[PDB]
Amino acid sequence: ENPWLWAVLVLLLALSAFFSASETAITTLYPWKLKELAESKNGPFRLLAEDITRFLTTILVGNNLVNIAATALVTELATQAFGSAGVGVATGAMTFLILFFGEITPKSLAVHHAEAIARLAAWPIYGLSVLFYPVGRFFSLVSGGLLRLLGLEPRL
Amino acid sequence: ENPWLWAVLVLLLALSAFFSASETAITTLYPWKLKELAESKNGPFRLLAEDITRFLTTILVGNNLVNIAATALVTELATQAFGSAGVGVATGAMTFLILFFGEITPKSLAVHHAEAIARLAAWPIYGLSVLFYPVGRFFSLVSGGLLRLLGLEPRL
Ligand SMILES: [Mg+2]
Ligand SMILES: [Mg+2]
Ligand SMILES: [Zn+2]
Ligand SMILES: [Zn+2]
Repeated sequence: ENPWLWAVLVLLLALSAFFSASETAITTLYPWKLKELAESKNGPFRLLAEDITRFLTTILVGNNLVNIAATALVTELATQAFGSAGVGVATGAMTFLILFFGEITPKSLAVHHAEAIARLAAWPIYGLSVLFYPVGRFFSLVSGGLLRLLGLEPRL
Repeated sequence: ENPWLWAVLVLLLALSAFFSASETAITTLYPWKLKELAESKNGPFRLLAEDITRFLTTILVGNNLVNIAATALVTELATQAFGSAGVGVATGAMTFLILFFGEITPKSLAVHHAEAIARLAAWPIYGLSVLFYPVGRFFSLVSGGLLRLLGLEPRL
């Protein structure tokens, strides 16, 4: 159990909180108060209002990525220490940690500070969007492709 | 690599889809069309409309649980086969699988079939709620407790 590897794990759960908090802060501000902060400057709120799907998508991708990442880390420690019971341990320990620290706490926190979080997250997320939004947008276009071939969605 | 252990993994990703689909189908129906299906009978729609937080909470808990669970499984195979590179492999492989099969496909699917999914999921989720909703509701009350002690939320 190296020291960095706990720090990495904490960085990751922080990132999950960052993503779940920013998701909440963006959507509670949307649309009216987002538009109102957008016509005033400056300046992240204009970027959030104008392309909001770009933002929520990156988040979905960034939130699952670091959630899965962090779980996969912890499982490697759980299984190196405890064998096949580590899967049990890690599922429990992580289900607690993503829920409480990467979801329920940040989301709770965001509704009380939507403007400051949104302002602080929009550029970092906009950066991670250079790569994540095409990935997410690709996934979805194939997803809905796969669906319509399968007749589970109106033909086109 | 046992055969059951792939089946378990698939069951889990199905469950994640079940949860992300039901989450979408419930909230796109809410509130007006949910109320309209609720005053007509019978009968899950009445249960969904009346205590909706009970439902979305179980889902949040059930979706993270099986997401983390399935990732922790796959990591154990990734690391038994590939050593410390398995964490890399599993994060990649799973981030693809939860996103595409446990999220982007089901959510896409649900908006086109909200009434049938909602009707079919409300009792199963209501069952899983006997246990998950107190857990989630506990998490949150401590969460907001922890927040107010820390002065990040209006005192009380
Ligand atoms: Mg999160
Ligand atoms: Mg899911
Ligand atoms: Zn104005
Ligand atoms: Zn009516």
